[PDB]
Amino acid sequence: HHPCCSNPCQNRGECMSTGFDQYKCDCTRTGFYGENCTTPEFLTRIKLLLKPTPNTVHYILTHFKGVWNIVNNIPFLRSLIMKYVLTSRPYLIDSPPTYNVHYGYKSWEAFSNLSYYTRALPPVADDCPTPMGVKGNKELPDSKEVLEKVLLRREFIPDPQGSNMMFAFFAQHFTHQFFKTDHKRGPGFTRGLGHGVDLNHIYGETLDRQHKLRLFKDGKLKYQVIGGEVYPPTVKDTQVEMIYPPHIPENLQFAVGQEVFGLVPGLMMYATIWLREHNRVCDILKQEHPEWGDEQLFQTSRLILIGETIKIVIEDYVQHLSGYHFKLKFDPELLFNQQFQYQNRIASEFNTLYHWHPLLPDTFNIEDQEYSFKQFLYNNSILLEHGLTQFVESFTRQIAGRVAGGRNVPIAVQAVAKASIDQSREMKYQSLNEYRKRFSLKPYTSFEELTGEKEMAAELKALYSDIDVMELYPALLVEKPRPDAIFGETMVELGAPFSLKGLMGNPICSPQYWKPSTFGGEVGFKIINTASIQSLICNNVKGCPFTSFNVQ
Amino acid sequence: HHPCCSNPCQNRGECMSTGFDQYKCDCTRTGFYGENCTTPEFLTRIKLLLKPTPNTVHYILTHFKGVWNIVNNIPFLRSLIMKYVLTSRPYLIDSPPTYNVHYGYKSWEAFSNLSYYTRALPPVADDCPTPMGVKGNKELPDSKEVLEKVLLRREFIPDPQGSNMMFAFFAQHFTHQFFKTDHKRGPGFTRGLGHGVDLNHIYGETLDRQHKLRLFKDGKLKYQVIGGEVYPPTVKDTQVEMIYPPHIPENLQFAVGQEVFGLVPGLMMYATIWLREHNRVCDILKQEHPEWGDEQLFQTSRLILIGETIKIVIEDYVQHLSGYHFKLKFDPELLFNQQFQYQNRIASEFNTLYHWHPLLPDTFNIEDQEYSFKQFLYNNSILLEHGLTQFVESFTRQIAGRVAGGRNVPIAVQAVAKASIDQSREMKYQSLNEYRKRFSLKPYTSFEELTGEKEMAAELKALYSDIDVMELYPALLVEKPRPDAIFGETMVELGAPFSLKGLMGNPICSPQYWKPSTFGGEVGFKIINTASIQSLICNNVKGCPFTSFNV
Ligand code: COH
Ligand code: COH
Ligand SMILES: *[C@@H]1O[C@H](CO)[C@@H](O[C@@H]2O[C@H](CO)[C@@H](O)[C@H](O)[C@H]2NC(C)=O)[C@H](O)[C@H]1NC(C)=O
Ligand SMILES: *[C@@H]1O[C@H](CO)[C@@H](O[C@@H]2O[C@H](CO)[C@@H](O)[C@H](O)[C@H]2NC(C)=O)[C@H](O)[C@H]1NC(C)=O
Ligand SMILES: Cc1ccc(-c2cc(C(F)(F)F)nn2-c2ccc(S(N)(=O)=O)cc2)cc1
Ligand SMILES: Cc1ccc(-c2cc(C(F)(F)F)nn2-c2ccc(S(N)(=O)=O)cc2)cc1
Ligand SMILES: CCCCCCCCO[C@@H]1O[C@H](CO)[C@@H](O)[C@H](O)[C@H]1O
Ligand SMILES: *[C@@H]1O[C@H](CO)[C@@H](O)[C@H](O)[C@H]1NC(C)=O
Ligand SMILES: *[C@@H]1O[C@H](CO)[C@@H](O)[C@H](O)[C@H]1NC(C)=O
Ligand SMILES: *[C@@H]1O[C@H](CO)[C@@H](O)[C@H](O)[C@H]1NC(C)=O
Ligand SMILES: *[C@@H]1O[C@H](CO)[C@@H](O)[C@H](O)[C@H]1NC(C)=O
Repeated sequence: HHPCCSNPCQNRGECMSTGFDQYKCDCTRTGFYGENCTTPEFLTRIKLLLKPTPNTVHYILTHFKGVWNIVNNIPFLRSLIMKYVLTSRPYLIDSPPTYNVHYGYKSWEAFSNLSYYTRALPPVADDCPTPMGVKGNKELPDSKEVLEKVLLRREFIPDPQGSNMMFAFFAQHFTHQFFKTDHKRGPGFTRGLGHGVDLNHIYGETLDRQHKLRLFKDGKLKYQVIGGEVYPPTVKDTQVEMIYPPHIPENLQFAVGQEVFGLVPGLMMYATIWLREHNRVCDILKQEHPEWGDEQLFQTSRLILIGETIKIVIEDYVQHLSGYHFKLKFDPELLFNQQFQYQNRIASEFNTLYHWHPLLPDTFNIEDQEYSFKQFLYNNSILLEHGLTQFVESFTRQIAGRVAGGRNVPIAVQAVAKASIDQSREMKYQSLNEYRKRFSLKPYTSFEELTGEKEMAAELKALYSDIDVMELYPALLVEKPRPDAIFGETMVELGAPFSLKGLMGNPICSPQYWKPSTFGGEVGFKIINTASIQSLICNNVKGCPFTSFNVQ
Repeated sequence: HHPCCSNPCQNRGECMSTGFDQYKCDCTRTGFYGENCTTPEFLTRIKLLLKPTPNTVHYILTHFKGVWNIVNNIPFLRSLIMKYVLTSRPYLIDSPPTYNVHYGYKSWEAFSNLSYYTRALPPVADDCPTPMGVKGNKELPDSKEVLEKVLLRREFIPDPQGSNMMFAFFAQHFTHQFFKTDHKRGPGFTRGLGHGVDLNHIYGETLDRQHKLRLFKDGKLKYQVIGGEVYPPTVKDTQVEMIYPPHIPENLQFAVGQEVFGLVPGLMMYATIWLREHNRVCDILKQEHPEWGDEQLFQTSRLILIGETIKIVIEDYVQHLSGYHFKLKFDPELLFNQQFQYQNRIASEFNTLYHWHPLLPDTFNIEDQEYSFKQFLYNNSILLEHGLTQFVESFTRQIAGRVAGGRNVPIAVQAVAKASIDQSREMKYQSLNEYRKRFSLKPYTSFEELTGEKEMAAELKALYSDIDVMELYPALLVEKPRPDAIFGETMVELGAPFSLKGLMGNPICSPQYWKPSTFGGEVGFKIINTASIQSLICNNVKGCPFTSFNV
């Protein structure tokens, strides 16, 4: 079989077959050498001893609040610290991208073809003896068995950081613009050829879909008015293909950028908020530029809302996740004197780790009601009956589930959580400890080190035998959470660079784009640099209800 | 009308309307400020003082040959100068790209839609009173008159640098992988969504076309053997769509990556050569990796040829073009410690300046024959009759025409030259002087300064009335050439950044790609780093004839 099946090359060294049963490791710019790239250079040997562990870094960022209070209020220091945050993890991500599900080696097909999700690690070769390479049994444990033993939820576990439903639905809405998996081809393929924050879930992936959603007046998007309230247009009026069960009323079949946003009222909530924000920005720009035509009012507004989305995600969404005392800042200027590629390619592993099913509650508490999944699905009437204001007020108060720690996936979505395990095996992912080493983390030496607990670790060991063949996705959900946090180490050290890559890698963050003229002048620019999840809701939802990503 | 038709903002400042009759300049990171971004800051005054003119920089690289011969033999020193060359033009090209033919302002459509050629300068607004903005008459002079008076060829004017027909066809074959105008949409649209050196003119633009060209054994491409010589396969054999006149027999319809390479035997030459080179690399890779399957042999071979092409283009093609005594070097490691975007977007203006019609001869001299244009087109039988070796031997000694200097466009392609002017106007190009200011050059004050003579300059002033409304393309052909050189100043200062970005911006030049393992080991890596126009011909053409881009 393939001589690289055992994954011998360490420290980002690249493995290559030299014969039928011999290999060679490419230690180019790894900082190491030797047959397996395990012998470090002198300078490398220094960089290792002086490198702080991720847990050491996390402690500092979550403690000494009196010190960060000083820093956060010194713009020079804040920008300086943030400059480090954004330049810290420096080569963890291949850009331009490399492998994908069909190529364990670099090729032009893998680079050019935008339909593929890219891969941080190459897949396991087909003719490898065991699923994870050479270690482990001839077969991985039954996925259902793994699901029910350590993943499925017994009793609802709240998020100790206090994440609410405003957060959970934002995460689903925001990420499903670049996590558009194309099941017609397979789990390794995507429909989001933009590979990042292009707001295609609001405007549409194709130009043909966009023009059906547009009004072609003042740059706005088509809309309807129900009970004096602005809601998205219908499938019938725009002739936009959406995903709805046949038994859904015509006027409740809303049409938006993403075909699947009719699935959940919480998504339609955000789909409605952003539609209003777009038309709001149109109004502001038309006031500033009465000379502009419809097309320019539209395009400029889209770039503005893109900036808003990136602004909010960093300084609200990621800030809440981090739990840091340090105030994250969105300022593209901090990369202009740095080496950074203004491009991005969505990793399949970035998709996989973002399956935060445990975030979901058992019921959805709106006003005085508590709907179940069977009731909540495709019930756009709920959104209408209650209104956006009561949606915001209710979802700001309702707590969300904990992602890590194990056993918190709702039974309602068991078929989805299991599908994540199966498709991870279809795309032939490498093991948990292989992705830890890939992102400069110490491999787990025991299942009890992974979960920090004896019970699930016992069950996991009986299922997998070896810790070195533990799978990625279930490990992320059963991993020992950081102190009073929502994630474990692996979720963060892998997730942080992937997230910040698609955010800062956007063209509007480039020097030639990051100008007032790009966004219609100082007015449009100001909309972005002052945007927040609070202001978003305050400007578009009636009554301006208080909101946040935390229940407090 | 649009408040920015007059092009008020200077020094890379961006113009924005703030009403029906007013505008506003964005002077961000220009080094200037004021209403029109024209008042220089202090550090700029320092840098504008120290800045040497391109005319004198070109002088240095073309003189003191004895000293360059020394520098060319000091690795550390060759390397360091080539690094400067790659970085001497830090912010000339927008990357990620900005405007196109439909968007004179930044937008997500202009950025994401890869069907567009990008634009170095935004188009003139639709409601502008004069074709160039506010200057000049209501209409530009008839393109036919501009064509006949100062563009068409009387006496054939040969290239002083000694460019041969190997050069002329290489330039045509090489650039037509990223110059594929989608004429079903317009001149501002491209069919090459790769926007760079992807060698799709060999392997095909889409995956389907590629699989119809591949043999699926040993990673090789389909081929036929005619008289012991290897040639591309037929359209019948591959079902690959090719552009041929109806009177071309089924056996002479060669199928290659590019759909239009069949029309010119000079292109079908390199198409055959590069197809041979591909299968040669597969042979080598197969005995380096007898364990490898077909798919990896192909994909790895495509990367090496991409590397070869960039290697050959820089150190042979661009080298001969420049005329510099300094020996250029293809070394991606020179950009690792520098701010560089490993991405590219083909500019429309890059396409326009590359319309080197004057490079063409009056006849195509092969062995004992002098073929006219009418005889040469679609005549792949010429290729079979003489052979590759006679083709290389003959095209090596046949000289090419001078691009700049005026009056050198062959009569046989006058319609094409007229189309370059018509379409530039169709795409609403800005004037010559605007594109000069865009590239840190000084605007021409008179037509005599532009041409360096009196006769043609008098002709153009009768046509255009103002030097500030002189079009970009016809100027490139009549511009005063550098001393015994093929190009004028504008052709160089525009084309040099565009060419260097398209080559180095290739993902294989990125640090994670520039590894021996990417190309199948040290053997395949050396194939890239030792590639040349002579080795390409020697390894693939029978007899290994001597060739270059000169003599
Ligand atoms: C990040 C938060 C999040 C939440 C709250 C959430 C909540 C819910 C939810 C609530 C009622 C339902 C019915 C589903 C059900 C699904 N989810 Co999510 N999912 C989430 C993250 C994801 C991600 C990431 C994907 C993969 C995107 C893709 O492939 O299209 C996904 C995909 C899916 C799919 C596509 C099938 C597949 O093979 O991927 C279904 C069905 N889902 N999920
Ligand atoms: C650089 C060398 C070169 C050579 C030797 C050459 C030789 C020849 C030749 C016979 C040998 C003929 C019949 C033509 C004729 C044409 N050329 Co050129 N061309 C050249 C440079 C170019 C370039 C560059 C383009 C742009 C291709 C595009 O935009 O699709 C081009 C485009 C064309 C087109 C497309 C239509 C148009 O541009 O309006 C035609 C027709 N032509 N050319
Ligand atoms: C890139 O832009 C072109 C031109 O704007 C788009 O082509 C148009 O597509 C619409 C339908 O989507 C047709 O009705 C038009 O006739 C097309 N115009 C031309 C000139 O062909 C193209 O779809 C865009 N590409 C993407 C990926 O959105
Ligand atoms: C990207 O890759 C996919 C899969 O490798 C290509 O889709 C295949 O296309 C061929 C011919 O076009 C079909 O015969 C296959 O059935 C397709 N496979 C799948 C899974 O869809 C796709 O064409 C590639 N993209 C581009 C632009 O070439
Ligand atoms: C999917 C994902 C994963 C991590 C991040 C991220 C990014 C950052 C920052 F600051 F670097 F931008 N922190 N940060 C983060 C840090 C700590 C936690 S915690 N308290 O659960 O362990 C959670 C998130 C974002 C998205
Ligand atoms: C279309 C085009 C234009 C310029 C170049 C180019 C690039 C370079 C280099 F080396 F800097 F990269 N020089 N160089 C160049 C420089 C001078 C001349 S010359 N003797 O006609 O005036 C000719 C070419 C290449 C292609
Ligand atoms: C909660 C709905 C799914 C339950 C499936 C149970 C499958 C066996 O799961 C068992 O459940 C017990 C209690 O949680 C644990 O003590 C055991 O460790 C575990 O193996
Ligand atoms: C390299 O790894 C292999 C495992 O495949 C091991 O047998 C060998 O001893 C290692 N060699 C070195 C020098 O570490
Ligand atoms: C939600 O759907 C259920 C049945 O599908 C229905 O009884 C209920 O009225 C709906 N919610 C609202 C607010 O109408
Ligand atoms: C700017 O240019 C305009 C012409 O477009 C001119 O009228 C104006 O006086 C200029 N202003 C300055 C400060 O140079
Ligand atoms: C070229 O074509 C002409 C007809 O257009 C034909 O007579 C001639 O034989 C061809 N050249 C060769 C070498 O066959």
